[PDB]
Amino acid sequence: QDNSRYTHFLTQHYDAKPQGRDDRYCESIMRRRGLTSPCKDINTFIHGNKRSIKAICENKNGNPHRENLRISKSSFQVTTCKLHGGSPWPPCQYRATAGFRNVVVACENGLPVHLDQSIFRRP
Repeated sequence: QDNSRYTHFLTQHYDAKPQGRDDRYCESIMRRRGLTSPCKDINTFIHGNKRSIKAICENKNGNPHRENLRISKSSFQVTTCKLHGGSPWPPCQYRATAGFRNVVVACENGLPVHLDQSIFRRP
């Protein structure tokens, strides 16, 4: 809330660079950040520059996309960890599907406060 809304989104999403781009990394980070209780079905850990993340809401390094969504021009490394556990409750087996592509971070107030997992629905 109020500047920390963005980096609540970046607690969950922004993990500046992983251990590796694999399922042991994504089970580890989902455990430690704790979207593991209950298991989040799909969540992308974004990796890159934090300066780049904020600058997606700038018009220089991110285009406006309809109604306040901001599609990036500086594609980020994005490990889209999808749950292939089966259990909704912990433990959660996360299979990492690593890709590198542009995020649609939804921006309020000059801060990307959110990010659609609409792109990252089926990685």
